[PDB]
Amino acid sequence: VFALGNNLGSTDGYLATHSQIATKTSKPLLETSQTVSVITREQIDDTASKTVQQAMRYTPGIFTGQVGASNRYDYVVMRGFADNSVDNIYLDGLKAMGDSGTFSSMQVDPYFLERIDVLKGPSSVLYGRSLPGGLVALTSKKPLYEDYRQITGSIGNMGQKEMGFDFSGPLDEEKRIAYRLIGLGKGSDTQFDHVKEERYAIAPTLAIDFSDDTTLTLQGYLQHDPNGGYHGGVPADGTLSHHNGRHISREFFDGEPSKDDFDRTQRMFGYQLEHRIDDVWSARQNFRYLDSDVDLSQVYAYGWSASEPNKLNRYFSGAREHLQAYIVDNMLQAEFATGAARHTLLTGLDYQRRRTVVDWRSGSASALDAFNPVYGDDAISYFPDDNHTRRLEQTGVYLQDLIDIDQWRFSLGLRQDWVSVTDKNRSTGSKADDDWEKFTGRIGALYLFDNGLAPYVSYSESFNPNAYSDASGTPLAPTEGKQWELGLKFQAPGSNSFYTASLFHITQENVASKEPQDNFYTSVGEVRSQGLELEAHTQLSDNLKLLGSYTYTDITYTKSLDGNQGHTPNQAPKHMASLWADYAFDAGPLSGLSIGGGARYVGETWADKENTLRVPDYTLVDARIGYDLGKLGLKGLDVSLNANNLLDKDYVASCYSLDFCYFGEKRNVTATVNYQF
Ligand SMILES: CCCCCCCCOCCOCCOCCOCCO
Ligand SMILES: CCCCCCCCO[C@@H]1O[C@H](CO)[C@@H](O)[C@H](O)[C@H]1O
Ligand SMILES: CCCCCCCCO[C@@H]1O[C@H](CO)[C@@H](O)[C@H](O)[C@H]1O
Ligand SMILES: [N+]
Ligand SMILES: [N+]
Ligand code: NA
Repeated sequence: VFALGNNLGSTDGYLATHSQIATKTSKPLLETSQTVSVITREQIDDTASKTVQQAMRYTPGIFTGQVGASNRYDYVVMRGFADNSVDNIYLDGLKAMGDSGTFSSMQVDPYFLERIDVLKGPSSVLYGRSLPGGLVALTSKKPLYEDYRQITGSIGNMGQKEMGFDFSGPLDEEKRIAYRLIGLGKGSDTQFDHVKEERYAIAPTLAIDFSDDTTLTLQGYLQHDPNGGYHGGVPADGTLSHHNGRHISREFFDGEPSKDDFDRTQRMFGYQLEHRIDDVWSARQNFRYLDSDVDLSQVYAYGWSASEPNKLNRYFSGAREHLQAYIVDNMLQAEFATGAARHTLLTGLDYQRRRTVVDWRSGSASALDAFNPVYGDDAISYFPDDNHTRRLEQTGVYLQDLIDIDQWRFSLGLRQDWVSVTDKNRSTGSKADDDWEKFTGRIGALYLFDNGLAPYVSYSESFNPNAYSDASGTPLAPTEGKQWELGLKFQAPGSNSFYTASLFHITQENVASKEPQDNFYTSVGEVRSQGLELEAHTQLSDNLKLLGSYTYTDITYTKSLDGNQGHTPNQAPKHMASLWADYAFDAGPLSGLSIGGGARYVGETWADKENTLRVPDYTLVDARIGYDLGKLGLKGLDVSLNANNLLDKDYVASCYSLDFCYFGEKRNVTATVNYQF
């Protein structure tokens, strides 16, 4: 049992029944007055999703192409909110604790995950600092109480290789103590020349039941990325149009080898303490400590040469970053009735503390020819170094009541945050400080008809520290999100099908804004995003599965001083849609055989804020083939073949600006062997 901080429920194929992402306590999706999606392990495997970001490509209201084919960082753009998207990720109920002002953003490998939950819209009432589009919660694999061993091996195009193991089971005869150990070695060249991706990782977990009332789970996670793939972009000039010839830049071009490093080491440890005091009272403590090192050397293009026509100007970023982060969450929950109302009453206290020590380097590099490049001119003319020590502290006190009365399901939430942010410039000695407090609230109401139909309304709020400063150096007031949401959910009792529609209106306040010829940013900007998301999980035939999604997003700068008032942010398609299907045969000569595939539509988008050039829309096809060799007398050994972007479309996924456009991933072919015993 133990609802507190756990999803529970069941999962079948691609469909989960319950989640805790919106409640911090197990609640059926059908009875939750928020838009929640769950991506199961199976879905992650079936679509051959290599990253958390790619796992999200069949979920509505999420755009997955912020830096195109890059896999260095997880960019999950929700309801159109691309800024600070890298900070959307929670792991096991706790913020990842990276610093989106630095290069020190963490990445969790999907191999270690049981599920991915997605919460749309402002959600600070239970989490604190966060973005107005929503948040993502990763649930790691946990120790199983029966023996489970799996070895996995994979090989594909682009020099893709991966090997992993996954071992779990009990350690005593009474099954009160259990362990899990997951390992991973993997690598890939990219579609990009002179680029490499490489990762090694291990995660030990240990669960100990003390009594019927207490479980303690201890977790470690150690990950080393000696190479971080590609994190570059090139001008719209030679990608969305020709440049100086029919010359268009290849989907394979680079910056400078011999000065191309990205080394990221992540060391996490934590525990989850679950104690039931009563059938009424339960308590939980989630704790995670993170220590990471990032080392970066990157020469990159910035515009065309004014001198040499088919050459790009290049610049250099270098970084040595050490991040230390503590997060704890303390929860107390009472479940009780007051006459005809059932209350699930949660009070909590959470604490985040982060310290980032950064040494930044910058300079100018040699110009490079975009078509037919000559490498080896790696001399840099360095600019003044920039060294900082960044600190962030957040203390939150929150209270929630989930009230069930008759068919009504109500949600009431209140939270108070104290945030302290420091920036010491170690090059100049100057120190910026800022302390403030924010209240946030949420009210939700849902009606559960006994046919499985649930309409609902929700009001929700968020805040996030402002990335920009008055430029007098103090940070600006934190941004604020406010959402009204109307939704409809449907599950047919008994059916493994689930349908939802979500209508949303989000306002983001205090966004930084300035006149183009102004020095000082000011916090008077405003962004509004409204739209509709439709999502369907359909089961038929006992062996045909289906996923469908449609998204409409109207996001606008409703208030700006920069001359882009009324405009639509770049990287925000008005329309997206997807569909996936998987057919298995369980009887006949084709037994143990699986076939699946799907398609993904991303509407046209703006290349630039100033809305002067469009990035073409695109439709991509994914396919898979699998076979359980168990049917041939090889028990627990099965084989998969995957292909994403099957038609191998060469396209620009998105652009950060007219100077930085990103190529989508080329065809990815993958073949995997899994062995249980
Ligand atoms: C009933 C009061 C509160 C509940 C509000 C939820 C209503 C959500 O509306 C969904 C209506 O859209 C259904 C679309 O079905 C066909 C697809 O067409 C959509 C293309 O624009
Ligand atoms: C679907 C119902 C929409 C109601 C129309 C909005 C009326 C004013 O909206 C108000 O906004 C305030 C701050 O954003 C909140 O504190 C209030 O709860 C809300 O009533
Ligand atoms: C998507 C269905 C919900 C209807 C949206 C209600 C209208 C927007 O909501 C209201 O808008 C006002 C002006 O933007 C704000 O001042 C209020 O805080 C906000 O509650
Ligand atoms: N930076
Ligand atoms: N620069
Ligand atoms: Na756009």
